[PDB]
Amino acid sequence: GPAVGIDLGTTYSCVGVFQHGKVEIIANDQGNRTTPSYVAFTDTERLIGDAAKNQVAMNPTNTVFDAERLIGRRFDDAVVQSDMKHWPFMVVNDAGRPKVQVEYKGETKSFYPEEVSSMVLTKMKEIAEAYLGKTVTNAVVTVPAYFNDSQRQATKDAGTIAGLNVLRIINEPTAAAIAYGLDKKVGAERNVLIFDLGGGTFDVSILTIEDGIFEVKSTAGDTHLGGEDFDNRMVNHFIAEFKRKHKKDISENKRAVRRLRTACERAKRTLSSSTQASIEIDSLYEGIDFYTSITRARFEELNADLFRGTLDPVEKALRDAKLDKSQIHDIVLVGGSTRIPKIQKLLQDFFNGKELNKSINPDEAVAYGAAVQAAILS
Ligand SMILES: Nc1ncnc2c1ncn2[C@@H]1O[C@H](COP(=O)(O)OP(=O)(O)OP(=O)(O)O)[C@@H](O)[C@H]1O
Ligand SMILES: [Cl-]
Ligand SMILES: [Cl-]
Ligand SMILES: [K+]
Ligand SMILES: [K+]
Ligand SMILES: [K+]
Ligand SMILES: [Mg+2]
Repeated sequence: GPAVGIDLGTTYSCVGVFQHGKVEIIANDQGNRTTPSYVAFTDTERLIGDAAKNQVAMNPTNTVFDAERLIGRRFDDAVVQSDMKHWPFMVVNDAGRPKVQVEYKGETKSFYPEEVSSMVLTKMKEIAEAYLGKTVTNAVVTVPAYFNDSQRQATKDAGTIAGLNVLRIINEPTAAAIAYGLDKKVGAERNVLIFDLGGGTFDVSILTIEDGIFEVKSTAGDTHLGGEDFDNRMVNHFIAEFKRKHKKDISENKRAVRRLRTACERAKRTLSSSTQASIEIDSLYEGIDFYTSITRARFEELNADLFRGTLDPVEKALRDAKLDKSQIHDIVLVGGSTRIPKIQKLLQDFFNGKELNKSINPDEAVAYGAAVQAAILS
């Protein structure tokens, strides 16, 4: 093609291409190495990625996200029914299949999850093509290891709809392991633990690898734990702060909250590299600006319980895999949230000082491995 590797995440998607013995994680039009898995519909246009997320605060009802939580599932599924209660967009039942319903150009329209995901994939495909200056057709698309046949089929379909020839659908943890060359033959079997804390989900997977063959020994985690929850803790903290300083509660102003959240998410990223971050919002509420700051220590305390809780699934995964900590040959960090220093400390401490594989940007590791595999299969 060359063939590309695409990591379709619940919050962000990433595309990479292997060329000249090296993987290139491709930046988008805005120079971002990952793209929001968002799609929006307006009176005049369909927006995807950065353009869609950049307007979610003003168009919550027609801005779709979390299609990954619906893909391949039935409308009557317990989790689907539960998730619906939290989404600002409508999810309808079409013969037992869930579809997101939105307004586009003044008319009501509905899309299957795979159609929404195909839109995101199309964006990733175009991002790769702009970089390569060539048409991209072949691709390896990844999915959470626990995905069933239906979810895998629907994901492949999303690719096909986008004009991609899906060479293979592979597990995210396996892609991560491949990124670090853990698939190479070294004689005996090796146990690898993948600690994946993304934007909306937490996945711990223990893989056993031998002769280039992967076996998913166990999986654990929380489908509703991720970076967004950390942003939430910060949002609540600042709503309280604004209330103290201005005797005004911004909680019911959906837009103000979303704008504060965006500022929090950015502040959070800064706290992974610096011990303090500044938040400066204009016209947050009733023309009142919100200029303040937060320390790394403060950020850690606001999320202490959530951070510490990530170790429970690690213990469970080990137990289910019938392995002691000492039997894990490698620990691979995946997901943007694993860039948080406190998370790395907790995991490393749990593993008695064992070093973590974190040289590859965690939020790019899956796409990196998928790109390598795509090359191999091409
Ligand atoms: N430097 C950073 N420090 C802390 N968090 C970060 C950093 N960079 C990105 N993140 C967070 O990582 C999350 C995105 O991670 P990633 O791109 O792995 O998500 P994803 O694959 O869509 O998630 P999931 O697999 O849970 O669906 C967001 O919550 C983002 O705020
Ligand atoms: Cl773009
Ligand atoms: Cl600690
Ligand atoms: K992703
Ligand atoms: K994840
Ligand atoms: K997941
Ligand atoms: Mg992910």
